Amino acid sequence: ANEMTYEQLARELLLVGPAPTNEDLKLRYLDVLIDNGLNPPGPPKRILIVGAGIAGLVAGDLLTRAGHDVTILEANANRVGGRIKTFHAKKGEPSPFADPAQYAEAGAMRLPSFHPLTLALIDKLGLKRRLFFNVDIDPQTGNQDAPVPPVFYKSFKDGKTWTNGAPSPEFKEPDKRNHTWIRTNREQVRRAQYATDPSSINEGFHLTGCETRLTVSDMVNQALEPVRDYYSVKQDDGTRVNKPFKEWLAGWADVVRDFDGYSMGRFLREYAEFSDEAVEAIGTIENMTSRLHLAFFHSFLGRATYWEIEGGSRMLPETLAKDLRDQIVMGQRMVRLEYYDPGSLTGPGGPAVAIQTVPEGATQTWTGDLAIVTIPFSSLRFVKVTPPFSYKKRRAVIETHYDQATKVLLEFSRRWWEFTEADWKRELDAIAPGLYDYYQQWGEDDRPATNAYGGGSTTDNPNRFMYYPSHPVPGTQGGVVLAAYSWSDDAARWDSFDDAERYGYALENLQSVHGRRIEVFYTGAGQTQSWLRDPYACGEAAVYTPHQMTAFHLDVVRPEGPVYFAGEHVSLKHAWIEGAVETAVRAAIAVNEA
Amino acid sequence: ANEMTYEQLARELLLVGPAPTNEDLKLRYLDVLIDNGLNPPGPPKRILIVGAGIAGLVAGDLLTRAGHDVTILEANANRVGGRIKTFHAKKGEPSPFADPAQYAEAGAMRLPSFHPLTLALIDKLGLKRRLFFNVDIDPQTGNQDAPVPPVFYKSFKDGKTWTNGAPSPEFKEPDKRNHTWIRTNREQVRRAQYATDPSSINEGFHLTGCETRLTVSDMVNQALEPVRDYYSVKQDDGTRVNKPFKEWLAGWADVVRDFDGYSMGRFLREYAEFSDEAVEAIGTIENMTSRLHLAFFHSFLGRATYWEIEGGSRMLPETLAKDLRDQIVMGQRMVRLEYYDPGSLTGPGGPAVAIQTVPEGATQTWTGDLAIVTIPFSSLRFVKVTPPFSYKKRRAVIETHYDQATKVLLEFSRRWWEFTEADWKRELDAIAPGLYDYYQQWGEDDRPATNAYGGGSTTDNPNRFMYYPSHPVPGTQGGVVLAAYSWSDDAARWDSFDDAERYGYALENLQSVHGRRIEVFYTGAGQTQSWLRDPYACGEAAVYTPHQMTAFHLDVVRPEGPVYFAGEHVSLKHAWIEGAVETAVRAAIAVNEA
Amino acid sequence: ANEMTYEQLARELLLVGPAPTNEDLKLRYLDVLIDNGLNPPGPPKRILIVGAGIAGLVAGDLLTRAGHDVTILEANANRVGGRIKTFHAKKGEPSPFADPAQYAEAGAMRLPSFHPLTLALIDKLGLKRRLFFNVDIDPQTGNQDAPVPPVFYKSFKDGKTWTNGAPSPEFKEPDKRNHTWIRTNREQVRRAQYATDPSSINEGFHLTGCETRLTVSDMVNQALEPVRDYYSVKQDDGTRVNKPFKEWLAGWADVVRDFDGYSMGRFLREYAEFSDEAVEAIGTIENMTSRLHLAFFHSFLGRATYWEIEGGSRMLPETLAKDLRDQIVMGQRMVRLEYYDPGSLTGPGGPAVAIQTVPEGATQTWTGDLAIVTIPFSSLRFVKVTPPFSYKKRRAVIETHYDQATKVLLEFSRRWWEFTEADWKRELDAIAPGLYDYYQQWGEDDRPATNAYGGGSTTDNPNRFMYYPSHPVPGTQGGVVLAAYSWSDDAARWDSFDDAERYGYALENLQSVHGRRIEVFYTGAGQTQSWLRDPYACGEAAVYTPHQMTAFHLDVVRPEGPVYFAGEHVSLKHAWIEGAVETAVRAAIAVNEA
Ligand SMILES: Cc1cc2nc3c(=O)[nH]c(=O)nc-3n(C[C@H](O)[C@H](O)[C@H](O)COP(=O)(O)OP(=O)(O)OC[C@H]3O[C@@H](n4cnc5c(N)ncnc54)[C@H](O)[C@@H]3O)c2cc1C
Ligand SMILES: Cc1cc2nc3c(=O)[nH]c(=O)nc-3n(C[C@H](O)[C@H](O)[C@H](O)COP(=O)(O)OP(=O)(O)OC[C@H]3O[C@@H](n4cnc5c(N)ncnc54)[C@H](O)[C@@H]3O)c2cc1C
Ligand SMILES: Cc1cc2nc3c(=O)[nH]c(=O)nc-3n(C[C@H](O)[C@H](O)[C@H](O)COP(=O)(O)OP(=O)(O)OC[C@H]3O[C@@H](n4cnc5c(N)ncnc54)[C@H](O)[C@@H]3O)c2cc1C
Ligand SMILES: O=C(O)CCC(=O)C(=O)O
Ligand SMILES: O=C(O)CCC(=O)C(=O)O
Ligand SMILES: O=C(O)CCC(=O)C(=O)O
Ligand SMILES: [Zn+2]
Ligand SMILES: [Zn+2]
Ligand SMILES: [Zn+2]
Ligand SMILES: [Zn+2]
Ligand SMILES: [Zn+2]
Ligand SMILES: [Zn+2]
Repeated sequence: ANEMTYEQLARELLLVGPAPTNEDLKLRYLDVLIDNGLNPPGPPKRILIVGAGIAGLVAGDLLTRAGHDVTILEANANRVGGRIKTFHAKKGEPSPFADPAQYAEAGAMRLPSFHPLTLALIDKLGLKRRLFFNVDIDPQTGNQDAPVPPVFYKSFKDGKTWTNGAPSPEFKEPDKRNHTWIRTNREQVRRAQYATDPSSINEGFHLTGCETRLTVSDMVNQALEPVRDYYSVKQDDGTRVNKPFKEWLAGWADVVRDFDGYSMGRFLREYAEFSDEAVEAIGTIENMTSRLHLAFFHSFLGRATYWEIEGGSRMLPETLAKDLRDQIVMGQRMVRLEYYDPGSLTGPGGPAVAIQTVPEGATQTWTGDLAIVTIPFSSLRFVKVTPPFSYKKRRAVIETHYDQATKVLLEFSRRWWEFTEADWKRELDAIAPGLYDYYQQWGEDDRPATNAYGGGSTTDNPNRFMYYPSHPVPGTQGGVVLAAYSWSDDAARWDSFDDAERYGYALENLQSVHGRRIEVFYTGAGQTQSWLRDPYACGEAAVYTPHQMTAFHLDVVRPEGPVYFAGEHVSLKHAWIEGAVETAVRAAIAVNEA
Repeated sequence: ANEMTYEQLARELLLVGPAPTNEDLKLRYLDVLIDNGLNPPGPPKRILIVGAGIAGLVAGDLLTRAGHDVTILEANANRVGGRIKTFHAKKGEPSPFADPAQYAEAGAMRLPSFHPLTLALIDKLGLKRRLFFNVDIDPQTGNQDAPVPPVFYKSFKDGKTWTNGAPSPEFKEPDKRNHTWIRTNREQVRRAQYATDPSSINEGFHLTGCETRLTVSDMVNQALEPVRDYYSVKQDDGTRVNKPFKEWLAGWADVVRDFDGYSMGRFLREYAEFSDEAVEAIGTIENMTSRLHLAFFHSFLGRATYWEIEGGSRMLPETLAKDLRDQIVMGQRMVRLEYYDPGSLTGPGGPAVAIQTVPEGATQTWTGDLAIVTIPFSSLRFVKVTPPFSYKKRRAVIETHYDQATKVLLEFSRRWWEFTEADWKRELDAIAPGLYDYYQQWGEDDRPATNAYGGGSTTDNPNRFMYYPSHPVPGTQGGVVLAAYSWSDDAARWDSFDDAERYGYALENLQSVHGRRIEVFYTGAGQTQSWLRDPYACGEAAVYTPHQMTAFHLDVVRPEGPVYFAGEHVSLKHAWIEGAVETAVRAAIAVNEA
Repeated sequence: ANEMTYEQLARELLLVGPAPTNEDLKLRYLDVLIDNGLNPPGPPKRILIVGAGIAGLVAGDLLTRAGHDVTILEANANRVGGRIKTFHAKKGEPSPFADPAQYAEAGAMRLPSFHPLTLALIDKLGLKRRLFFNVDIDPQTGNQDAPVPPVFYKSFKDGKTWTNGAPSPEFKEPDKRNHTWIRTNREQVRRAQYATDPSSINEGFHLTGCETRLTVSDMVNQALEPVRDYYSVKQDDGTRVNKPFKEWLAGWADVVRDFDGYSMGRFLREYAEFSDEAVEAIGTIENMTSRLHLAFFHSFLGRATYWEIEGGSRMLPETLAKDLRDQIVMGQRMVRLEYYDPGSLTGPGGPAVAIQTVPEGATQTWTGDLAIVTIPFSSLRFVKVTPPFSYKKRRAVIETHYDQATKVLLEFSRRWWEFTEADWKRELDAIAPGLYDYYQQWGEDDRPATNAYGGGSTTDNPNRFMYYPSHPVPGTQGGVVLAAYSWSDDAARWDSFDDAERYGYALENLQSVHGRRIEVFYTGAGQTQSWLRDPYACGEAAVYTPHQMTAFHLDVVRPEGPVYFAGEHVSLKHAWIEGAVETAVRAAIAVNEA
């Protein structure tokens, strides 16, 4: 009965269908979203969708295009897209950065190539995608002028493959350079230096013995290898292939069983037997610190390739919205939801769903035959739901935590991160004679040139993670850095500062890593995003605690009479867009054939 | 080496001194704070204190009264006391509630009688204390007119006792009635009904088998009994006495060893082998839900007696502040801290400590010989500290989480919670003839009279916990309810609403439990406290995750050259005032005899 | 010595012969019963057979046809066939149901297609067989007009197969619909509804956690899968094939060893670790309740195909009896049995067997050379046996329990179970205008149309199991329902009621499931069978308790000097006819070649 549950969860995880068939639901979603859409088996239905983030838009588009009467209620008054949010200049208000060409991501910023549906959907919309440099690169290497590789998916069904165009064999990502920084414990090296000799940064973390000699990267990878062995095999090639479907699924089932009880921290301590100092170091270097006490699965799931969308992530939501001007109602917030499930405004023969919204944050009533709720559970918590959902669904709405996240963006007049030392001499002397020599004397609070292209630097200071844009905005001399990106307590302290203080601290921190002298190129333009203070999100992502997945995720996905659910949290890919998209499709399929 | 650490932690927990002596540090603190103060072994020193919450005030008072030159830097511009915060009318601004006599607690509200130092300190200041009714009472029982019992502490040193006055044998707390509500899963009973037959509320939680038959109270107690047996023994009397010092300390040491690896949730699931449904129920009814994933110790530690201070909790901080008008600098926020530890503004023979503050949130520099930092670690995180603290102290500042907490207070023109049904007829008909009959017809959204005195009601809805004042404010007809008190995700959603929406939702929720008809007595006055948005707190309390205590708490308490630390987080009584007070004294003792 | 016993028991279970050969005794029985009969190796013998149920008739026919002098003594005065009993109209007495064409089964009603010998024997007698709908079907699907599939058996001997005619490839059973009812805990759904969402009925059973999400069907199947794996393998096809003979037999041997110690209840609780609530639910839904405390094997053994015999089950016994008019003595009950086993009326050179009967329930003496006793052990218990049987045989007669079973049959003037709602309007308005509208208002004791064809409904009320006839009797408008079929305590209470009260309660119960309005079509004709009060049965079946099989079943089958044994109980297929038939043949083979 437990084994039965683990099997069911693994199917959820791996997108596998019921037993007499074992379908590749990745193929079904691709087909439907991309190739064919939906065909209604009978008359169009009235359908209501709450939330005009990516999940609500995707399902809205599919159900509209198949001929259904769709209404999309979005609490936000001026913005669709939810946790897809770009700071961009818009005609009629001042530009978010001094240079009005500049833009930057408030929310989602990178898309994995092991995430097909979202990449397929971007291509289908004829949006242009480029490589997101998660590690800093050599930009006089690779071939990015060649066409973007088509989406290429391989099924477990054997020989079944899905693509959306012809190969691009001459396309090639740039070499990773790893010239960016690790600054922990008042020590500082380049990622490449750490890789060749990790003791430098490890002694600062007070790792001793055989740990000192190992990178945090290798530690985490080795730790996970036995886990991986449950559903796959490292061949003599040194490569990894999934086992046969049965032993591959039972394996993932046995992963659920043996490891959902753990947090990442307890896994590293207890299973991989690492020192508290190693876990400390792993957390800081590998962005795990604040999620160590949360489910191992959250960290476990998520040289791979990442993608950004020319013009910012917003293009994906906004493009979809163009097809749905007629269906999208902005500035309406669901406060009540009533539905009729055989086994006041609803009933037999009357409408089966009734939603009531209020303006912004008047009292409209909306009715229909079926519903999709795509709003985060944080926000669902404060909606009055007339017949309660199932016990475990209600528990899921109560118990699912959302992590705080804040981003802090600083515009620079130049892309100082690229500069060689020589570049710094040129670029400072250009502002005033002697300015190089000045910053050279003055020095720092108790730095060599970064000379990096994309990627980011990692630190223990509150900024934590600093990302450089992967691609320059055509024709501009400057760029926007993600100066601070932090979670949990840090975020909350970032939030409670004044704009000036927050941008001051973010710059002091950037300066601690990069040099005082970066101050000269700051334009005084900064933007902040505080996902906790977002009324319609209250965080970045649904992050589960140990055993939560096991105890109620199968109830998260279930319909509730005529009410269906989609969104990032509905999937087992928490913190990603694919999950919201996979589940939008899934939802859309379901309400179509009801 | 592990056993050695567990022993040391248990001494920290139990306030036991080093081995060749094994002193009762509760006796030392009482003596010093209450009876004698401190005697400096040599010349007075310059001492700087950061934070004018309870810890900074207590140590400020002790060190000033012993003759030292103390300065207290408090970032807040108009308010001392920190997480001790009362909403009270103050001459010159409008009253926080329509009735200007009314007040209510934003922060700390109740003091345990198993917490001597703070109770002793309230008596020593000649502040008046009354019983805090954590469970609702029969108010025609007990004797509270008799003198307040003196603080009476018993040491483990054998026959050593501490009191601050003569006995009060005729003083007697009121009988617990338990007429207040449990409203979970759209079901509702009185605590007393649950106690006699818990199946009603338990089936709503889908507890089955032998759990259905048991109260959550009894489940938690039984669960903890074996743990308790490690350092104590349940005698045939049915009572519990601590074992002999050695087996009592080794026991607490073995508690640290065997259980710090757990969260409360994992303890209940894995150790006490409870169903996920029972843990669900336990969490909701026993206020554990949001802290299930945090350390078992946090929940484990904290028919016992509680105390409130006539005039509000603020009296304790504010009274202390009167003695320290000359030492307290308001509106100054530490941004930098520099110190000289043999083994710029500081050095040998120069001053040993230098702090720099900024106005509110100009750049003053403050120097001295020794320092106490009593600010929460959330706030310490963003202070520049010139020689870094020890590695594990820095890790503690980084890794110690603070929980979000929000309180929502609603003034009522009458104390409807007291009313019998008859009282409701009288009190509504008084507003307009027929008004009783009206609310009787109209009814509810799909309630009997509460008729309770003090205590609170517990629910699954976002309010979660609703507390009724224990004592009426003399001469007033109304009262302030704590309508909503919530943590984690709930708090963050509460926070992001508008005052009107927040007070609207809080009242709808109160009405779901108590009756629609309570609406009539609402005065439209409400106050909110959002401890996450407090720049100087960023939460209620330092709450540790599993193993954190084991890995770095011994480093939390250590001095850092001439820098000492006190405050709620410095102790192993997280979430209480005693801990901040015990550690203020401890700190004060230490800097005195340096 | 234990392993030796388990091996021997598995051979018994699987019909495998001794080691130097390992014959398929299914092939021997088919050959003998069906193709060839028996050839006596020497002169015909005098043979006496007790009991003219299926086992006594089968062996009587074989031994008569091979030329032996057979006498069959049947205690019953007017009826052969034993637990094969049909209520049918017979010229000269009133019809059992108002419509004299109607008939129904008192005893055995369905024959599995995994039971070859009995199906072969029905074909050989040129009796017509049709599908027994154990689950309700879609009757506008399948092909039953095609010839009945021939009996097709596959041996473990490899490539050895047995059939009794040419294939019928166009014959095809109807699709299962599952529109019949589950009514448990005052809740009611269609089997198909339970299958798609089992929580409805499961919450009524107070299953929680991961059980709530699973059907009782899937639970039982999964539970048994590891057991199955002992002697077979689930191939990647998702199908199941027996392992190689040696590992297949050792496997069944290891099944005997590891699981005969269990009851079904203790298996589900202890081995499959199910909640007492799940076992409750499993018992009620899957007809196991009253046999949970009996051997796991009983339940373990017994989408498969079932057969009924046109004209009722009686045809099989009665047809056989026609060939044996000369051998069958009716109305004689064995009271004494005397026999001469070298190592009064019997002795050396005298006759070797002597039986004494009494009329009905005069004192005839019957002699002969060999005997077969086919009477149930309940009845054998009260027979005086001159030289005692072996100790363990005597223990088997004492200790083998027979389960009480009662059937209650109610004739209806129409087959209301078939009806759509529309059909009900038509069929009630036909009795009197408004009658539909009447029952619609009046309603029920605190029901939708069944609209089902064959199968049955399952409930917790005393009826327990209600079966609808699979095929209409040609030319009739009505039908007989098996309204109540119950075991153990229920049966005994059914029994002690008056005909009118029993038929009243059975109808109230039917009405609780199906609708009050079914009352109109009741003809006031009902029949009861109480197998406990049957003097010649005293129950339905020999049902073993845990370990009984292990301790004495090898002694059950052994001859006792010239006395052989056959019948349902002699086999390891307790509760079936095949077992009585397999053992009749086995017996007949043995006495032939003595
Ligand atoms: C800082 C950050 C960075 C991220 N980076 C990445 C990344 O690099 N790669 C990646 O793959 N994913 C990333 N993600 C995750 C990704 O952005 C989300 O998982 C995804 O956008 C989920 O969309 P959704 O439709 O499920 O929900 P949302 O985007 O939350 O949409 C919900 C919508 O509901 C509306 N709404 C809420 N309540 C109501 C109400 N009561 N009535 C009406 N409307 C309401 C909201 O206004 C909103 O538009 C990131 C997320 C964050 C926060
Ligand atoms: C909602 C709530 C309810 C509670 N209820 C209870 C209860 O019922 N019983 C109980 O025993 N305990 C309770 N507590 C806990 C108790 O209130 C605290 O543990 C206690 O007040 C701790 O005081 P402290 O001196 O350690 O810190 P704080 O009270 O946090 O004082 C720190 C001070 O430092 C100042 N400061 C911060 N940063 C700077 C800076 N950079 N420069 C200068 N000054 C700075 C702040 O303004 C503040 O005045 C509760 C707490 C909360 C939040
Ligand atoms: C309610 C019910 C439903 C069943 N349904 C099915 C089914 O669907 N499918 C299936 O395969 N099996 C079914 N069975 C089982 C099947 O009916 C029996 O296992 C089978 O009929 C066994 O026959 P038998 O020859 O072993 O014994 P019996 O049928 O018991 O024959 C024994 C004979 O011995 C006679 N007798 C008894 N004592 C004496 C005496 N002292 N002297 C002389 N004669 C005596 C009796 O009168 C009787 O005729 C069912 C049984 C019952 C009770
Ligand atoms: O961009 C990042 O590094 C984090 C954003 C996120 O939530 C994710 O990548 O899954
Ligand atoms: O008043 C309460 O219930 C909670 C306040 C708190 O933090 C505590 O009691 O320790
Ligand atoms: O018909 C039934 O369901 C029960 C009869 C029986 O004893 C059997 O099927 O083995
Ligand atoms: Zn925009
Ligand atoms: Zn180019
Ligand atoms: Zn004040
Ligand atoms: Zn009085
Ligand atoms: Zn007959
Ligand atoms: Zn036909």
